[PDB]
Amino acid sequence: VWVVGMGIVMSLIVLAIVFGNVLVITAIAKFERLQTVTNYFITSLACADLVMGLAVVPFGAAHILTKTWTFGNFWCEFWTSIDVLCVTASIETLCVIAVDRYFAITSPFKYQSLLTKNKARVIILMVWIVSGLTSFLPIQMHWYRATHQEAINCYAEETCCDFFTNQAYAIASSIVSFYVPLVIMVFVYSRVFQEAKRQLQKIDKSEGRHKALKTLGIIMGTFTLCWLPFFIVNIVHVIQDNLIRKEVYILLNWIGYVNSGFNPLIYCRSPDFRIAFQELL
Ligand SMILES: CN[C@@H]1CCc2c(ccc(O)c2O)[C@H]1O
Repeated sequence: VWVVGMGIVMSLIVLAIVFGNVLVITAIAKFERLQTVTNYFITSLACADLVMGLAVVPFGAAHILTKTWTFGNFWCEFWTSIDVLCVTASIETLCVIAVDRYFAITSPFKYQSLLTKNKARVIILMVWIVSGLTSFLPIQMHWYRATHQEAINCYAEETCCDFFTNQAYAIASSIVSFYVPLVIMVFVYSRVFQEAKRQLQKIDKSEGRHKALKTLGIIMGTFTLCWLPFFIVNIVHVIQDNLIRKEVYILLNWIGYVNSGFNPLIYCRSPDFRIAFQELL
């Protein structure tokens, strides 16, 4: 009396994510005015979110709704690697989108030298290859297996499929994928806010007859609320045993996946993007 209802909501999530991603990608592709050296990162983020929505959510929904995996043992390592790759790529793309804006605000005269047409391609290939180095390599070669008697059968059994990681690969992946982008964002956005406050003070002193707080607050809060608890609990259950159950872990993992849907709404707000979206329909 409850399986039917949840499926509708999860399918709506899938539809919203895919619709937003496709709309952003086609808006960037069709119109020449939107092409900019700082818009390639948006394209990469949209592609990563679309890959997440197309190859991550449906399999998880099928696994959750149905009793058993009902697929081969080979596909589980592919699915987990795809999830890890997509999450890491999204996080690092967000970090780059923060870094280039910090460079633009801090030093405007030399902003042209730092970012060029070829630089975006190089940085995107580098960031994606770093994301893929930690996804396929340590999973496809079975470097993350655990020594516990529990889940040894799960590795052996083709029907069972759930995440069980060693002590290293959990903390190492968390450090690589979450904490460094968070620190970089915090520092650069604090500096940007300081510069904006100084400029506002100067103009208010010049003209003898806020607003950035809302933007910075939403930008930081969406990401933090979406991705903070999952990595904390990921660290803790490996640090100590019997700390959590599995249902809470799965629920936090699923609620972390909704971030990719909100990013197109959060990021594209310029009048040019609105005019383009109007021109689509
Ligand atoms: C079960 N899904 C995976 C499992 C572990 C993991 C995820 C995301 C980023 C990481 O760095 C991870 O180690 C999750 O999306």
